[PDB]
Amino acid sequence: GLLDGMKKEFSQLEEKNKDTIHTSKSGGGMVSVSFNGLGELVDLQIDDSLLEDKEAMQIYLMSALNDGYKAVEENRKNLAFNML
Amino acid sequence: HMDFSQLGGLLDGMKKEFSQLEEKNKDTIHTSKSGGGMVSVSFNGLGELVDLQIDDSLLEDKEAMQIYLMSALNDGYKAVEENRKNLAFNMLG
Amino acid sequence: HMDFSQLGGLLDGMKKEFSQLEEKNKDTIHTSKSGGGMVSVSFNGLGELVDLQIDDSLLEDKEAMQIYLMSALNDGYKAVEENRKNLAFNMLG
Amino acid sequence: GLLDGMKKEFSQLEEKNKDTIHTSKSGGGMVSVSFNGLGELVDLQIDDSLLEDKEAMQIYLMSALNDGYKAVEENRKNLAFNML
Repeated sequence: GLLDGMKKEFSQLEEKNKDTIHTSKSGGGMVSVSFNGLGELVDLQIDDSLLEDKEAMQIYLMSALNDGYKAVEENRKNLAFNML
Repeated sequence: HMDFSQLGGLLDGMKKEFSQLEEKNKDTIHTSKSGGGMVSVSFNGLGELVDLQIDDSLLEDKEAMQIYLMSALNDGYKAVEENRKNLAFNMLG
Repeated sequence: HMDFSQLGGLLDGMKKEFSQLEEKNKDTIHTSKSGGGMVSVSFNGLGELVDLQIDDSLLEDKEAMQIYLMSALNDGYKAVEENRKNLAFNMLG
Repeated sequence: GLLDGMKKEFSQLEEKNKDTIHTSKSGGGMVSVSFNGLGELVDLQIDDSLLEDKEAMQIYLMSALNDGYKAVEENRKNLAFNML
């Protein structure tokens, strides 16, 4: 009943989640990514300057993406911790 | 509608609540008497026996003393376990 | 039919299982490709991005590069989150 | 479903519990108490010698009773830990 009732409440935190957008940057702002509350990647932008250095570009891309996903996950976990 | 991260968060939250409740239980005293008050037992809310007092008069009748000890102790154990069942259902509720 | 001590034991057991599963998840690699294989992304089972490889040809067309990155990344995120939902339901099951 | 299914299984560990008896001793065996698997106190025995020293008697009684209850509780918790 507990877990099922919580499952029912997690669905309420969906129409909220789906609209909420969080942006993470890296490489001095040369990479920007945005995730919605559902964890969907809804924006990705790379400064042309980074095309000159693929290896750095890939590192900054991973940094920004992991920060954004970390935020989605922390939100999932923290809302669950509080609910019960 | 739940993913593994949410489940881990719920488990952590439940364990936090559980520990907070156990500390409160440990601080709660329940006293049971028998033998016209000649036996008194006290338990904490974990079910640990924390005090036990027997009237000197009962030292003259060990048979009665044992019966009254068992009566008070069982009343106390039943009471604490009923509280502990209630708390499990109510925490989940 | 459950008392507070049993609930605490269950919570502890579930947290042990949860941690064991998370360690296994962290060791599992999922790879998604897009752009005819010109983009490859790898996630672990926690959803951390652990590798990212882009063909040098895409450096000539950032518009395409971004589209193919987003496609592969979203495919990977969806896959890991589906696994993580499944695991929550199945652990409980 | 999990908690409810476990609740259903805890009831199976009742007809087993109710019959199983565990004995705890203290005061060099001058106190003996027995609990069943349900946590009911089903036996208590005090050596006549202890009637000569009520304070020691009460201490040994508490020692034996707490050891026996500890055993009941550890059993409850350990069977729950393993089940899920």
